[PDB]
Amino acid sequence: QQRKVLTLEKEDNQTFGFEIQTYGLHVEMVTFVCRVHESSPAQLAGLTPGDTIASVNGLNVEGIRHREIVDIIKASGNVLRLETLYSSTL
Ligand SMILES: [Cl-]
Repeated sequence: QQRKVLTLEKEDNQTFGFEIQTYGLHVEMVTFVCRVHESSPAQLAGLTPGDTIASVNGLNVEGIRHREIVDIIKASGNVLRLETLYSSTL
């Protein structure tokens, strides 16, 4: 497991440019990044597909349901701080 805190920043008329899904693991909800659009605020901050989002602005989002994490991120405005968890095979 690697861990990295990212800070994403966008303009008002603009999305962060990533998508998430929430998996009910065996139930512990884990939310991870399923897509990141190229050259988006997300990409530039270092966000990568497969990253688990463990925290949003120091809120532990592990165990949180999908709708709440979406609302949390949307409530964050234009600055978003994500603790990511990831690893690579190679
Ligand atoms: Cl949405």
